[PDB]
Amino acid sequence: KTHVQLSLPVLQVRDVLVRGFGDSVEEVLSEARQHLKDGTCGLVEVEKGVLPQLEQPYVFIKRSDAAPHGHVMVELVAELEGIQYGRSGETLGVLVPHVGEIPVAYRKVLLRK
Repeated sequence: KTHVQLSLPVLQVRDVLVRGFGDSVEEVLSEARQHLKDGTCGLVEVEKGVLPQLEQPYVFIKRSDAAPHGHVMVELVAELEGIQYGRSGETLGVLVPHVGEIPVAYRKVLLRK
């Protein structure tokens, strides 16, 4: 399927133990996609002071369309030193590995895979 319904655990930035997916744009997009498939991916909502607490390259989920079954359609965009790889809509948040942190909420998304 080109899209997969996911419910992403929303983590507080200060709880996150593994603060990024790797060391290149291509690796972080790869790892993000693998963790999303494996149900081991969390979401941090981006506010003032969040991104400097996480590791670049960043992987964002961005709204790809204006929401089947409650699930917002999203796609992945990476960012490294202020350059983005991808073009999409509004940021829903930044993806990070999930290693058992307690979430504050869930974000229903339909991921273009």
